[PDB]
Amino acid sequence: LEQMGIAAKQASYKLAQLSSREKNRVLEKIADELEAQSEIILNANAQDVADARANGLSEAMLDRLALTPARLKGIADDVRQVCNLADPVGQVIDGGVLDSGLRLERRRVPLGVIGVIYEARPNVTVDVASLCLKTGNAVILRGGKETCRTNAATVAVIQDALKSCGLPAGAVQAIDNPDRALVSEMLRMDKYIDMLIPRLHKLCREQSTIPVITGGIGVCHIYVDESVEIAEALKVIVNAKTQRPSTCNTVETLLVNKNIADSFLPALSKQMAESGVTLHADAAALAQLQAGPAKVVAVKAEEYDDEFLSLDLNVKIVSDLDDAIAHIREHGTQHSDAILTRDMRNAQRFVNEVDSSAVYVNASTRFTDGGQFGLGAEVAVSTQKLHARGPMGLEALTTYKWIGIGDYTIRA
Amino acid sequence: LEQMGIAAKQASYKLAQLSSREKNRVLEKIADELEAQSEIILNANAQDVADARANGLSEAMLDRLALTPARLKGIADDVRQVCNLADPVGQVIDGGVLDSGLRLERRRVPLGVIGVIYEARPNVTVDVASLCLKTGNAVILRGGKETCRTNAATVAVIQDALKSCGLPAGAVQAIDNPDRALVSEMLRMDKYIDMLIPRGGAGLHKLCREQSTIPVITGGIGVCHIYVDESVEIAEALKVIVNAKTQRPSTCNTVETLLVNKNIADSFLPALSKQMAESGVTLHADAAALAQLQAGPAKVVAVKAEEYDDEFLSLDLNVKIVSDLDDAIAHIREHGTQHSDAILTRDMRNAQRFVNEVDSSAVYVNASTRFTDGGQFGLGAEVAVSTQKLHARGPMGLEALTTYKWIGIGDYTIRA
Ligand SMILES: NC(=O)c1ccc[n+]([C@@H]2O[C@H](COP(=O)([O-])OP(=O)(O)OC[C@H]3O[C@@H](n4cnc5c(N)ncnc54)[C@H](OP(=O)(O)O)[C@@H]3O)[C@@H](O)[C@H]2O)c1
Repeated sequence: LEQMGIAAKQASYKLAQLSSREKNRVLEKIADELEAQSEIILNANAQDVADARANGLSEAMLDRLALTPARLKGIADDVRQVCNLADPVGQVIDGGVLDSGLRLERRRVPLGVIGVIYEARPNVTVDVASLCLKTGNAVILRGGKETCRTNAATVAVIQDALKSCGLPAGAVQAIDNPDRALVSEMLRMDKYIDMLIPRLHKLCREQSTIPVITGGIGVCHIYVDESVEIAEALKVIVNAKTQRPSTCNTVETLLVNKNIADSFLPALSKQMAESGVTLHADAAALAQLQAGPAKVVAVKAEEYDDEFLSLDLNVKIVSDLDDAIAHIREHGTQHSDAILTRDMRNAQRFVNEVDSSAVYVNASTRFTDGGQFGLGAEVAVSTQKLHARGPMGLEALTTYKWIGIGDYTIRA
Repeated sequence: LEQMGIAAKQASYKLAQLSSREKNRVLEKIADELEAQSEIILNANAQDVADARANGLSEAMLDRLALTPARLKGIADDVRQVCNLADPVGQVIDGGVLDSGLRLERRRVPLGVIGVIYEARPNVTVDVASLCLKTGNAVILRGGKETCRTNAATVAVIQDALKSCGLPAGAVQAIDNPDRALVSEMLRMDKYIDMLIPRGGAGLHKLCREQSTIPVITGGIGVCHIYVDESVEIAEALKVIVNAKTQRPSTCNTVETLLVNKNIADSFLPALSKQMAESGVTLHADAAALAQLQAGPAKVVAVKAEEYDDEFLSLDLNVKIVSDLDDAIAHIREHGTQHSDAILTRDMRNAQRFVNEVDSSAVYVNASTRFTDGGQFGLGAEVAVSTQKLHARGPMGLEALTTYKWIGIGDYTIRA
């Protein structure tokens, strides 16, 4: 795989000097060619879907790994959308004249070669390819074993487009082979790859030597204060849970203040049965919600630290804001945390004392997305504290360097 | 070390919840105490320098270890200047209003617990402690073998100041034992320290990166190349080179390879040989420049292959003749450590191309490579020079020790 890495390095060197207009024309060209050769992609997708169905995968997984012609049309659409974004490469961050007559400035530059790992997601292939092409970063894709044929066809089409536009063919590469030893090798190219996006986390945590920007699992907690409007809080909770539960930013643990719980829990159950989410409630929550129409069961200790990714929820009663903060600190994964309240001091304390990647006040937790934050598109959501945090846009894939201009200046 | 880490975390929470006035008070008291207790620090440093010289320490190494009253006043002034800096905690990076009506913004926050493993140097401890206190982080320091008594005195003074100010005693901690097993255990303890800063040579960096479970901002070694173009002033280039090399050769931002164009090599090489002979710099010249530098007064010797990829840390320089700007760029890319690179030229196009095509942490045009320092770059003080690409790069100031957090405010806003 050394040859592939050296090809990616050369491609990054060539791409770092490109112009914004050339990148936009390239993006439009690849979108056009993807639209043109839709039938070839669809045939491979149908074959892969038939193979997966023969393997016994569920209907939901089969739909997820499938691709309709409408889906590829949408892929062309968001590629064209990223074509219209603002290029952050070369932009000046800050600068000034020093005391010794030296003019300093900081300039944004491409991060180099980016290796991303995913599984059973066909659209993310084209999405990450376009996003790295816009920034001028050579990308190495880890296509899933399930959809190897579709990913191979897509990367072949993109490479054909790049050759048509004259760009080096090594800008975008993919490893179709599903061998785990190759995965370890990719996890152990420090000198070549400069940054890794794992979209599984434990494996790279143990083995990786390249700096890793993790995505991580997300258990988002919502705290309900004693003074709040019942109907609006219920609507916010329903939007946070009912709409697309499979997303990693959905709420999982709901914290209800002790004082308001007596009134909140009955209406919560009344709306909850209509929404139809199972309530893994605590002991006191069980006692209060037993009369409720919504189905409710006891909660186990390990359920608080794991995301259901389904129509399930956890109900816990806390004494006050300090108890909720302690619980969030102990069990939270630092992904998203929101508070519904009508007190200014409580909101200020919650904002100051919580160290999540995104804190909301009287808002849903479903806004932790690249599109909602106005970043155009995102590659992943980072829960670490280094480099980018939260949704990662274009500027998250660029580093900076210092440039100093003088006239034979010497330090004194 | 588990109790050390838990104390660090407990102190870090309160430090992140503190205000700017208290941190400024702590820093001012630290500076005043350091000025008051100069005699003990000076005596300890003198004893340590004498002991190290008794073990045949290098002159540059001794100079790095040596601390004068002027240097103590300088570190006190640096502490005060850091105290005068604006607090980067709570500052807003950007914000706006979304379509859905969600007022969004980004705010700076402390990183948490910071571990640092530095070389044998007395001032780096004070600067690291001051920066971590100003930023609201808790710091665990592991010093070198030589700086034992000076580091003990400095950490005692800092802890006394923290106790006097009423801040939690776990904010700043240091490990006295020079055993490397403790270093390995610090490396393996992840859930407690949030970021590790190693300062040293290749061996330490390799050791941590082999057994690291924490994010690491490598200090890295410095091989700084200076490229001389065809059209350039000989005297000014010689002065810049002399300033880059002669002044403090023990640093990590000192030029180690001199790239000379063929066209200018006819005239630049002789005069250079005269200049370095004044400074006693030994010239490790390539085969092409060996004939030209043979008649020069300065001592000249052939250069081995591995010399291009290692730091001399002495009064030595590598002289190589390159064909053009592209050859120099290729050589810098192949053998450079991405620390600092400078070009001396009188052509605009060459300077622009060199700035564009060189992906180093610092690029200079008609300037020395000795400017790659936290103080010179306008920052109050530096914790380390980062040669990596993730998070901070180049000198690391106050903003390099902070992360950010998104905050959104709305009136029960719902995503559609
Ligand atoms: N990048 C920067 O910002 C920066 C700044 C200053 C200096 N430097 C670099 O500093 C280097 C010279 O430093 P130095 O003279 O102190 O020598 P060094 O060998 O680079 O120092 C290594 C440091 O780590 C410790 N160490 C060494 N081997 C270790 C091991 N196997 N496991 C754990 N710890 C280990 C050393 O103390 P023990 O030997 O007692 O373990 C010392 O504190 C230069 O190459 C220069 O580039 C870089």
